[PDB]
Amino acid sequence: MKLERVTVKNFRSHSDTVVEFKEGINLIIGQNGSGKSSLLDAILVGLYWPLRIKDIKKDEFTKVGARDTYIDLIFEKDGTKYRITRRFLKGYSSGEIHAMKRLVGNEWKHVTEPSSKAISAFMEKLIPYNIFLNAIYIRQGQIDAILESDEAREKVVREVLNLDKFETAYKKLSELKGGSGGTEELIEKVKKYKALAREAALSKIGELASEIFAEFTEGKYSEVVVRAEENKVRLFVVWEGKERPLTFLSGGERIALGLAFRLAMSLYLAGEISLLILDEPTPYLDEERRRKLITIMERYLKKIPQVILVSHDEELKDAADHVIRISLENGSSKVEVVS
Amino acid sequence: MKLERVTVKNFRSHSDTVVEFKEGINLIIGQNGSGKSSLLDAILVGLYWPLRIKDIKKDEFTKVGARDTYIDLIFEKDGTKYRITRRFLKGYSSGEIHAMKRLVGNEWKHVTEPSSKAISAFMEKLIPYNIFLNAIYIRQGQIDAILESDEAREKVVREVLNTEELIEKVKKYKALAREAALSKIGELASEIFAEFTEGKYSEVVVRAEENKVRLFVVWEGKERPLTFLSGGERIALGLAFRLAMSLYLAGEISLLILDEPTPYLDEERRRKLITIMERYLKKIPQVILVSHDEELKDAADHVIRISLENGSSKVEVVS
Ligand SMILES: Nc1ncnc2c1ncn2[C@@H]1O[C@H](COP(=O)(O)OP(=O)(O)NP(=O)(O)O)[C@@H](O)[C@H]1O
Ligand SMILES: Nc1ncnc2c1ncn2[C@@H]1O[C@H](COP(=O)(O)OP(=O)(O)NP(=O)(O)O)[C@@H](O)[C@H]1O
Ligand SMILES: [Mg+2]
Ligand SMILES: [Mg+2]
Repeated sequence: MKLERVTVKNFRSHSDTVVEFKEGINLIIGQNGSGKSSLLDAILVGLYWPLRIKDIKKDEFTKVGARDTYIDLIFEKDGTKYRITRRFLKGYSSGEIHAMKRLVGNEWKHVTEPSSKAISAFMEKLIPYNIFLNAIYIRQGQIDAILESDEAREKVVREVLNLDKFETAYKKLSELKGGSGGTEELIEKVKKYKALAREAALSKIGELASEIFAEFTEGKYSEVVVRAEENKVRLFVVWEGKERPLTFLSGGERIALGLAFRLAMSLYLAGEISLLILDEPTPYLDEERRRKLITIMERYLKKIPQVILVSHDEELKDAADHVIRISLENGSSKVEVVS
Repeated sequence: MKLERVTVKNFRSHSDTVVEFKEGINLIIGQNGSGKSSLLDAILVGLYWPLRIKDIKKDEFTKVGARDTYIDLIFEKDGTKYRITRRFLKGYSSGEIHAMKRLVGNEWKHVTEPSSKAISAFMEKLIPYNIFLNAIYIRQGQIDAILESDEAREKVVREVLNTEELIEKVKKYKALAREAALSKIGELASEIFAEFTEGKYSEVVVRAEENKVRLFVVWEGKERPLTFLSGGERIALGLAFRLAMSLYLAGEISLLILDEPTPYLDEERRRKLITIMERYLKKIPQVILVSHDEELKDAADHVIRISLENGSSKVEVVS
């Protein structure tokens, strides 16, 4: 998956903004209240409306003084370039218009009926909503969300592992029944092989998270243990040779672990999904940890085909591949392409 | 309320720590993983055990390698000096000792039966737990908690604030006292938030409605909902409202403990925080501030440094 162009009119601080995204680390740099998250949430609205997210509401997100909100997103997936267009009318949801098209040669052509329902169904088939919200787009303040519960984590992990190319093949063979030694034996074989493949994926996620978290904490925590048990995915950190629960960590260490785990999932998915969007990675991190973040950008974020990073921290500029500066001018966001 | 001395043995990273708190801004500076929040949570445990907070578990907070945890707190309230002492023994219960005493004449005297239940009951009457957690000690990550719920805000405020036709006039004075209290908090919050945001938001509106306390920010002359704010702005508003509440109660409570005020703040807002420490935090008789941000040392009255050496917190008194 690759975002190419985002056009936004009258969404929060954005009156008329166009952003071209590219390969590599795209950094959006801006002060508090400049329009960074507004841009990222417009992308989320563009892709997945209707949302049932409490802090995102149409009546609220229309720019003050305007009546009409417009979002136009162009992205690539599996070789096909897609375009989704949405228009919202403030306080009057009957002028609301939605469209999703694909690029056929030189022409944009409808890929489904121009309706929220049809577009939603199509998008869900392209990239499941739960995968996007919990493994691709990490909203401001949600870095440690995947640490807080054996509910959201188990679900996203299971759904992430479900993206494996052989998953549907496994499930099918599991359905046949001849009551024969051949059928039973084969289904048992498939079930075992699938379980081992998952365990390997989870081990690989644990390996990556361990390497990143050890780098982050200068070896203070020697491993991040990721263990599937029944309907749970357990997470531990190893300190002085033994597994400890996540409450062992400090507030800053928790952010560091969240980043480690997010990155590890994105790296495991670098081929299948290939996109990470991260909004303000520095909260609670001390000076040393922010420095390590730059190192981890160089060594890990560079290994994900497309990354969109948003921050107020100027020191991250040097580690990005493309820099866009956003600022608030006359009550409207202004976007400047630096790199 | 004033904190005087906290003594901690084998609590998280603390093998053996003593900290003396004083009047004014007490800043504890330390890196990630050094022992700052551990110290503050030990104070919470010391005062209000048993707690039913998910991330604070007796079986977990005993320092690794050790068996016995000890917390000893000295504090003043309403002119009386109190000492609470707790000893925990991991895995077991009946071996534990809890005591609370007051300075009568020369020596410490039990205020109640030396038991968790009796002490809990006494502490609740002296300083209700809900007031301590919601208005006095703001835990790491909780700065904006008070921004979340009209009804939750209502409860905190409610607790922190408190012939045949004579019943009609009773409700009148009550709603008037309430509205005046809210107006003052609003005024204080507005002043602080406006300074914090360089006048981007001209006012913070704190409005009484039945069962609720509504919160709005004024932008370009109109009230907007809290969702209008950016992430960093929300932190600044949380700080403004917390400070406003502490300032309103400076004569009754007089203590504020804040853990890591700088998350999500940009460089400009972090510099502004220092100005706000100088102008407002210093109006609160005792403040305990802990942070990894060295820049904050500027406006502190007393500075303590904490660092982790060979697996244990070490406290250094700088000033
Ligand atoms: N409906 C609206 N109309 C006009 N402006 C709005 C509207 N809603 C929100 N805003 C403003 O949009 C600004 C930017 O919000 P946001 O994009 O979340 O900030 P940010 O760049 O992500 N900064 P931060 O997270 O604090 O570092 C806010 O400061 C609001 O003042
Ligand atoms: N039972 C324990 N025994 C020994 N060490 C522990 C124990 N529990 C937690 N720790 C350690 O205590 C350290 C300090 O935690 P904490 O006091 O929360 O950090 P902090 O100083 O507040 N830093 P931060 O919030 O990240 O800026 C942690 O980093 C853990 O390694
Ligand atoms: Mg933001
Ligand atoms: Mg802390």
